[PDB]
Amino acid sequence: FQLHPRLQQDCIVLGNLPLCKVLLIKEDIGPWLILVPRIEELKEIHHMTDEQQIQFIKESSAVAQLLEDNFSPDKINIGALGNLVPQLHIHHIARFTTDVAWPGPVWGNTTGVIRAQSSQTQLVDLLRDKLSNISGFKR
Amino acid sequence: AFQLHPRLQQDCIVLGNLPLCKVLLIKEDIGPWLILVPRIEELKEIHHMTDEQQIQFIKESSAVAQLLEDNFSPDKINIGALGNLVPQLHIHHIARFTTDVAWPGPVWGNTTGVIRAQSSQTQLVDLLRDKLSNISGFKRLEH
Ligand code: NA
Ligand code: NA
Ligand code: NA
Ligand code: NA
Ligand code: NA
Ligand code: NA
Ligand code: NA
Ligand code: NA
Ligand code: NA
Ligand code: NA
Ligand code: NA
Ligand code: NA
Ligand code: NA
Ligand code: NA
Ligand code: NA
Ligand code: NA
Ligand code: NA
Ligand code: NA
Ligand code: NA
Repeated sequence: FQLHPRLQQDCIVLGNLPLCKVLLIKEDIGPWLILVPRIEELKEIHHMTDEQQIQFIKESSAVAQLLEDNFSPDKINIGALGNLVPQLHIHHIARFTTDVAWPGPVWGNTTGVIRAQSSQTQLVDLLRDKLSNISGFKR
Repeated sequence: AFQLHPRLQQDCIVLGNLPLCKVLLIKEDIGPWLILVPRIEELKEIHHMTDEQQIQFIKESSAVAQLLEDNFSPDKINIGALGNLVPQLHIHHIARFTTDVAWPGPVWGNTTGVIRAQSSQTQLVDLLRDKLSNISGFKRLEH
């Protein structure tokens, strides 16, 4: 397995859960996290075996609860699109009635602004700490 | 107990019930765009369901996604649980094509709003109910 170049360029790799690599989108919105099952040439969720899907949803829900516990979002959005980047990746985004894309989807509706260095470092450290409380996480 | 949210009822045609999720067809002329709605109250997010319910959900989601792949051969399938305006947990399953009006961006908020042709709607609904019936536990609803 190898993380797709586009996901690597757009994110900070927070660490690895048993199945999915966990990424943080660098854009100043969210937090916007992405789970990437470490399985080669994967296009659709249903292409994973039923058992891989089970581990995926467990990790997905653990990360979603993490977003709920730390950022008290008005709503959480989860999505698997992959129209351009072929490598299966699932977005997990904290949404607010005040964000630039509300109430529509974040995809294709952001300002493109990047999170400040000090802010990025602080968020990454907190996220890694909270992810470490999830079984199997490795930074 | 559980009751389909009025907005989803208005925007869709109920195809039937899988053991956990009600299966709906968005009336808009794009997709096919289906929506799965776990028939359990108090749900706004997937992680709100119990572990057992989540497992049943992902199995139903994949069975429906496989149905979309096998019957419409889309260029890509998109799945999403958004619900910024409709609190009731519902998961979008959409067949995407390089030629659809929203490609390569998301469908949400990027359609023309036009509803599928009447004759086309009846044909698609009937086809979907028949194909969904091949999935374990699916019970068609024609009301
Ligand atoms: Na946000
Ligand atoms: Na982010
Ligand atoms: Na498993
Ligand atoms: Na989840
Ligand atoms: Na995706
Ligand atoms: Na993807
Ligand atoms: Na993947
Ligand atoms: Na979104
Ligand atoms: Na489409
Ligand atoms: Na549709
Ligand atoms: Na969730
Ligand atoms: Na699926
Ligand atoms: Na939704
Ligand atoms: Na929605
Ligand atoms: Na929802
Ligand atoms: Na629901
Ligand atoms: Na094309
Ligand atoms: Na979409
Ligand atoms: Na349209």
